[PDB]
Amino acid sequence: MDIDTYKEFGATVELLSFLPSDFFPSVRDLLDTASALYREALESPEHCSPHHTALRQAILCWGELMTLATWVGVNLEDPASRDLVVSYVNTNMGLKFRQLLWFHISCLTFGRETVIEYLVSFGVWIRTPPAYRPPNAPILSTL
Amino acid sequence: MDIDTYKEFGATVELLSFLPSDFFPSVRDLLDTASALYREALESPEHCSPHHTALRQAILCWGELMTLATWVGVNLEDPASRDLVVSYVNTNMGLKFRQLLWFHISCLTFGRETVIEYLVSFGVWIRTPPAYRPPNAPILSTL
Amino acid sequence: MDIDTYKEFGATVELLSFLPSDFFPSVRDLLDTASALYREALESPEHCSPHHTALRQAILCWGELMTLATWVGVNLEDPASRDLVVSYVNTNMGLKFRQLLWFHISCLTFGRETVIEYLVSFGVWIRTPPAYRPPNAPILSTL
Amino acid sequence: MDIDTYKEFGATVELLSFLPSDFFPSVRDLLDTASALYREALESPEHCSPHHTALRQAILCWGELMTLATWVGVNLEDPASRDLVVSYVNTNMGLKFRQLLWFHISCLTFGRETVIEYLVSFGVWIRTPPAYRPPNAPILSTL
Ligand SMILES: COCCOCCOCCOc1ccc(C(C)(C)CC(C)(C)C)cc1
Ligand SMILES: COCCOCCOCCOc1ccc(C(C)(C)CC(C)(C)C)cc1
Ligand SMILES: COCCOCCOCCOc1ccc(C(C)(C)CC(C)(C)C)cc1
Ligand SMILES: COCCOCCOCCOc1ccc(C(C)(C)CC(C)(C)C)cc1
Repeated sequence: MDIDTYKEFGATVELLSFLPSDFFPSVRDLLDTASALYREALESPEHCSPHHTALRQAILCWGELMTLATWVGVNLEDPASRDLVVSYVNTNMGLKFRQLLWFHISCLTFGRETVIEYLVSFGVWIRTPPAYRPPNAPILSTL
Repeated sequence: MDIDTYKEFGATVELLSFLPSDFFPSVRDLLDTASALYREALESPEHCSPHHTALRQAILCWGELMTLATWVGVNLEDPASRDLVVSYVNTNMGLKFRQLLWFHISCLTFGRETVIEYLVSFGVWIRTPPAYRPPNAPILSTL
Repeated sequence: MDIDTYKEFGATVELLSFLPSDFFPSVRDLLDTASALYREALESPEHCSPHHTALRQAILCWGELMTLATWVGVNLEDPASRDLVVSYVNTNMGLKFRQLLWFHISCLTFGRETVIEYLVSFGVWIRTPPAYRPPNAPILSTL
Repeated sequence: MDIDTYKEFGATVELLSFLPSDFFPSVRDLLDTASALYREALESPEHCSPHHTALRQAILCWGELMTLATWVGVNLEDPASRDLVVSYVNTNMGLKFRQLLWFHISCLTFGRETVIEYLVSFGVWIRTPPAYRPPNAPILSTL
């Protein structure tokens, strides 16, 4: 159906395509962040925000993927295929999951405008080669 | 996070357990309906509704699962494990995907109130013993 | 019953496990700090603050646990069981005790707002990658 | 440090020594009384009273000591030392726990004035030799 996860929020896969893989914390770290910061709201019966909605749905998807991984580890006889499926799930799907968790948590924290400006500036920085860009990337922080 | 995907909309996993698993249409049929009725609103850059948001996220998760299934069919050589994984994905995960797609499409089309009343009425129907269970099961309609 | 030591102050065990366990100072350091800064108020006959009340109760519980440890050392003869009990007490009970002492001392000193924001920021920091977080760890300061 | 559990409220360990140790009910009975009368206030996120603030901490200390007792029963293999530890806990630390529970539940149910007057009157009654001691001891009541 050609749907973009972030077009509804004012971003675009081509905008977050620049952030590397080493930019996103682990899935456990991002889930702990989401819990400690917005658990009372995600477990709430209210439409608190589209970010909350999408974040709930993504957490449910990841839970079902973990269920799949456990089922595989328990029900597959071939260790090669089992490990291959589990590694695919974790690495590749969690890359997208981390991307989405980061986007939504960071937006809820800072602001849509702030996050999009950070994305533009980080793209400017990461497109520039090292010989002509500063060595320290831009930084989004509450400190 | 103990999150319920229907609590922000007014239902629960216990109110939708009134409906059996063989009740929900196919993922093919539900995606056909979703396209035909809300393609231009799901592809839109707007929080048209929390239902639209959740439905976008669910469709994206299902697309990622289909990608996983194709990747499995390609890479995994063990036919037993390949078929096991594909069948688990489809049957199990698509069961929940059908529940979610049904809930959101039906709500968008008819009303949260109508869908909850339909759930309680279908519970009445399916609990009624067959000797007094009418054959004309409840059904959602606009007419 | 289901009582949380912190939800009357505006925190949570989840929000204090958001920081590492190797972050919290030793029980002796925290007791020295408590003495130095608030001895006259903890020994005072006044509800100076809920923080003072909770800190009094915690210090008394830790004193009773140390009494238990000495009683074990002098009565129990099996060195295995003796050392095992003392180690359990110290490690496990002191983790919680020093989390609580840290929370309450730091609150009395800086502010509930400051301490909660510090928890959030330090967790996000220690979870963020180095190349994209500030390089210096956060720290509370009255200076 | 030298902290008194009761001078913050208007009593002392000496004013409570008028009551014998045989006087205090079981920890089970006092926790039942608490769960009956102030459960929804001890489980609340509010500084309802210093009495609640202290009773929460005491209940948590007791829970941790019960956890220690179970951990000992499991991880120890010298029943002599195991029983020594459990008995010491339940008797020695239980006496203080039930003193504190009595004091707080009473000052919450009746009041500081009533409880202190009761302590003084019971001291009179119990210092009075038996030959001149009425049987109608002072008994806290709202009737
Ligand atoms: C195997 O299923 C048994 C019945 O499960 C019903 C449980 O009720 C909650 C299910 O709700 C959902 C629906 C969809 C989903 C997501 C969005 C994760 C989609 C999926 C199943 C395609 C991964 C998660 C939970
Ligand atoms: C393999 O990594 C590629 C990097 O990402 C490229 C762009 O991907 C777009 C991200 O889109 C999605 C799609 C689905 C999801 C959900 C929420 C369904 C979660 C997932 C990945 C666990 C299935 C998240 C982001
Ligand atoms: C063995 O009993 C001797 C009687 O001693 C009573 C006077 O000592 C002070 C009592 O005050 C208390 C009350 C409670 C406590 C805490 C809160 C630490 C609870 C406990 C006893 C469960 C560890 C500590 C001291
Ligand atoms: C190994 O410990 C794990 C860390 O657990 C952190 C969460 O702890 C939940 C209980 O919290 C507390 C905190 C303090 C306390 C007091 C103050 C009573 C002191 C103690 C730990 C000496 C009993 C009791 C329970």
